[PDB]
Amino acid sequence: MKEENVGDFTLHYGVFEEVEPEELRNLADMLRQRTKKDVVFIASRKGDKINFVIGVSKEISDKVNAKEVIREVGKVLKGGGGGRADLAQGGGKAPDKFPEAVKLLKEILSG
Repeated sequence: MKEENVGDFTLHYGVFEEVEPEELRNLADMLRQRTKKDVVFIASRKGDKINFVIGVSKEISDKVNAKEVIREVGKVLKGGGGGRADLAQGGGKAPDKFPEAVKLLKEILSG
C-alpha cells in the first residue's frame, strides 16, 4: 500500500488479495493509530467481490467522517458500508473500481 498527503491529512491506501474482512478491519484500526491526521482506506479483493474499510485518527473524526465517506467510496465499488465516525466498513461487487474509489476519496479529502 501507498502513502500520500492530501490537504491536512496523510492518506494510506491499498488493495490486498484474499485478506479476511475482520483482519482488514484490524489492520486499518492499527494504521490510524499512527499519527493524529491519518486516513486509511484499504480493501481486500476476493475474486469478484471486494471488502473495504475506512479508518481515521480519532482526532480528525469530525473532519473526516468515516460514516459518510464509507458510503461514498462504497457507491463506486458497487457496495455499501456503515460504522462509526472513526472506523467504518463495507462490501461491494466491483473490485476493479478501487483506483476510481481512491481518486474520489482524495477529492473528498481535498474538498
